Amino acid sequence: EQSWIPKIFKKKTCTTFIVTLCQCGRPRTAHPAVATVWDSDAHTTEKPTDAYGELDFTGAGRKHSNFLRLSDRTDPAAVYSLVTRTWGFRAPNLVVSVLGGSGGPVLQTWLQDLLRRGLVRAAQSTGAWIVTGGLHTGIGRHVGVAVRDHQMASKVVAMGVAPWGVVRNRDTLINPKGSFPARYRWRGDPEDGVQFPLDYNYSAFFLVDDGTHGCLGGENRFRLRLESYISQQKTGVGGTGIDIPVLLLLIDGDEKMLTRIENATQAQLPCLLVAGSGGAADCLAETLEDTLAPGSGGARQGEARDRIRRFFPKGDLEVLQAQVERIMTRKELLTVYSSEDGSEEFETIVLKALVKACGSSEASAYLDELRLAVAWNRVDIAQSELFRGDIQWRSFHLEASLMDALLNDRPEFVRLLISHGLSLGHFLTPMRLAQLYSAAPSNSLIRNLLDQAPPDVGHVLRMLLGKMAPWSDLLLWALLLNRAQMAMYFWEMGSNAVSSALGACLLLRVMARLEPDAEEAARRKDLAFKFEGMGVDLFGECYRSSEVRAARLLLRRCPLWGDATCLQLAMQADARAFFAQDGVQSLLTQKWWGDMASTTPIWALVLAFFCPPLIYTRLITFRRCLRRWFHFWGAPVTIFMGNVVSYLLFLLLFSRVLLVDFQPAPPGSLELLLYFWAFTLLCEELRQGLSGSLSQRLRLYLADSWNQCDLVALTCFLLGVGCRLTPGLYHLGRTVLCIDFMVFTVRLLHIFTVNKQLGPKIVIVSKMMKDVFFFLFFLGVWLVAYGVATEGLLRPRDSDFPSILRRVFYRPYLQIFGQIPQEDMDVALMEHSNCSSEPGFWAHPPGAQAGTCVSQYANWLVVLLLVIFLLVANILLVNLLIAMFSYTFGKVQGNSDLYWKAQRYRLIREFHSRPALAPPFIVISHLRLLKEAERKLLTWESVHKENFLLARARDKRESDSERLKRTSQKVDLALKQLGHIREYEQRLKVLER
Ligand SMILES: [Ca+2]
Ligand SMILES: [Ca+2]
Repeated sequence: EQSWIPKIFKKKTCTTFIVTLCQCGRPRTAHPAVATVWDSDAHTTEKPTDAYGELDFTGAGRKHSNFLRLSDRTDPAAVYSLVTRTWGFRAPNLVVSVLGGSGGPVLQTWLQDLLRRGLVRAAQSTGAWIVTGGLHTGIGRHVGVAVRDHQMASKVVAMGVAPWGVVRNRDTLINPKGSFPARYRWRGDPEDGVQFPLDYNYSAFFLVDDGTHGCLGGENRFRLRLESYISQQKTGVGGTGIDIPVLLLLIDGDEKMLTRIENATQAQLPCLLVAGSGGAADCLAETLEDTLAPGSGGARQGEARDRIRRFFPKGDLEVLQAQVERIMTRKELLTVYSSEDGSEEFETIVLKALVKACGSSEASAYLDELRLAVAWNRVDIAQSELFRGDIQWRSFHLEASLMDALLNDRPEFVRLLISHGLSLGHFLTPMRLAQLYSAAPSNSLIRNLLDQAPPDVGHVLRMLLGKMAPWSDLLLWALLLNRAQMAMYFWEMGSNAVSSALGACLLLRVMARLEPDAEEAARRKDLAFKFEGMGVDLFGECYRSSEVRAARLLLRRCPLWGDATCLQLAMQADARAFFAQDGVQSLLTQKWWGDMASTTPIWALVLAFFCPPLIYTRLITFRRCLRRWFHFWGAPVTIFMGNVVSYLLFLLLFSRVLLVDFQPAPPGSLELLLYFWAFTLLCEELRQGLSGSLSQRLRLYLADSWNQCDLVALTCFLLGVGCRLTPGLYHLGRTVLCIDFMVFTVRLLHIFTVNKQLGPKIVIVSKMMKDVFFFLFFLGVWLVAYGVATEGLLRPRDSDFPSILRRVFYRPYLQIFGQIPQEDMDVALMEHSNCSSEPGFWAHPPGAQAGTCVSQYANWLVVLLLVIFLLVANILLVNLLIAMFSYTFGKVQGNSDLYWKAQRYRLIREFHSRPALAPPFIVISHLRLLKEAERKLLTWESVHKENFLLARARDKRESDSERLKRTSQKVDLALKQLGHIREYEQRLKVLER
């Protein structure tokens, strides 16, 4: 699989001998028989490489480390092609060449923290490369341990170049046919100062061969050539890609490092220097700090720095000064990274260095910098540098960046790119949308839905909602992928803003209910709440602007979201806060009163209902006569009042029949009328269920508690009729009909839900069930204990299971409500008599169900138990229940009010489609049963949304915190200008004298 590797690469040997010890490092005794000044290329022999393979470090590791030995005189193009194609390494978006000596086995804690936190994280984020020394020493060791720490805390392709000869255990790497299995003794016990082990954190190794036993600086030429070639290469895909930025990071160093950085600046490579690193690196930082310092008093400052910031050797020599001057001749390329007391953030510094290194008006040269800015989450640097207006951009130049920002969840970046005159409509294509949807994160819920379902999002939406403009598509994609800021921005640019917000809330809630992550669902619910709040604010502003237009058209309309009104969307989403606002409540009241004025008094309505001619007077404010009659009798409130009156009459008839007319004889006229009335009620309930996708509407109808109560009442009535008509089940029928009448009477509580001050009371009463159950359980346990103890102590002689159960449960239960049979428990209140032959003394209670006679061995204990039971039950439990009720009532007032306001719409919709006749007469009604304006309204809504967003932005900018930020920036700019003025004044004073 590596046949061409020995052919396209070469290895260098010592060949000639140039002295007992050569400059080549190989002794004359072990020297080729072919044996002034040694020459790297003239005194060497080229041979095929015999050290390539994949290293597998013993112990922990990835079992994959491509190692290659190549001669110094090799074109970097072949090496780069080998890495990109044969080894499968992806084209890097960035190459960072960390350089320096870093004398000392350990480095500063702040420096190591900066390395690990900035460089490795940035490389992981952008998929960069880190090219360092391929040895376990100094900066190579530091970057290796930083990469290891980052890896174990989560990959990063951190390569390494090392000279051939300074590598320990080079004997095990030789296999001409391939070293794919390779064991390396990196943990070797012997230690030496000339050969170093290879780090186990590097993905690849390039062993530069120069025909020496091992030295330093022999890989510098190949390193620089590789960096320069990579700097002039595209990110794969041939010429369709963009250039690969290359940056050099220098930490400490020596004269060799100074020559390296000078050559790199000559080769037009951006460089980055860290302040505080040490010698040979802080010298450049101090020189940049001086900047255009005057020669007078600064000419000797160079020698001063060379003597204080560098070692005494070569400090007096001016060759170092010449190198410094050559470096400063091209100071534009390189920059200095201020420590800033451990900033641990240098992505902005890298972006600034890269943007200042190019210096070209063409936008093609800044594509790599824009991609790096998009990969990171900093937008101020990109806007200030790339989008300063000097660079002329284009839609096709920004399309790839927009795609990358969308895929990588960069909301500020997509906002900025769209803001810069980008045609979104022409940008979006079906293939791009398919890519966006395929960019789902791993095995997410949306990914599962896509797999179950060419995006084919219509099927997913139909299966989620029920199935009963690029901005909309982008909003749907963001909601499906759960991107909060993306969804917010897309909604801000939408057309049907209120409907979009309500549908977004519905979709987020229904997907959170379906999401098994148990943590992403919380974020979905939070985003749904945010969208609901935005919709509430927007609709409130629209209603305050024009009540009629908003209330009429904006809600009662069918958009393209689901072909359902906004009220229906809110009801499905259970957006209680949407119904809580005053505009929605006013619209609901207007619909509830129909064609009648919402200010019509209740007594006037009752008088009109009981006096039909009264509707043709000034009492009620709204052919003409028939129209008025149908308007009055079709209003939902009148339907509700008629239904209430009919239900009261039905209950009265039921009570009359059950109490008087219910006889074992065949049913009379009134009983038949009651049967017909119940049949009509059943027909009405069936109509409600069937017309409330048969299964979906049926289960929606069954979801209401009142509908369940009606169904169970009708079932009980049917069972009662069946038992009554049975020849031998009259009593059972009567009993079950009594229970059914109780259920029908309990059904009457639905009336109070209409009243504004009573519905929340009903909701709170419904919520009191937890406290009720707790009290019931505690009371049941205490009753069981006390009853069993008292029954055991008394020892009544009845000993009958029904009587035992009575004396254990029923009597102590009645003792709670003041029914205390003292004469049945206290022996002192009952006469003594002989009843049983059992030993002891017995007394005869006067009660009928208290037993024939009870024991009187320890009756003071019975009295004490009675006292304790009375205390506990009648005081402690009752007061605890009262306290719990008070606490619950105080706690859930607002939630109950919101729930009532939400269900008010459901009630109004239920009574909007009910037949206009009463249930007794509903049989005949059942038998009879069986553009420019839209665009103007949307423009008005969009204008109001824009005004709301502008007002919110103005409020945010006018806040105290933002004002403090702005004044701090102003003070900083003033200080900078004052420093410039001080320098100018000093220069002018120097020149004048
Ligand atoms: Ca560039
Ligand atoms: Ca019903």
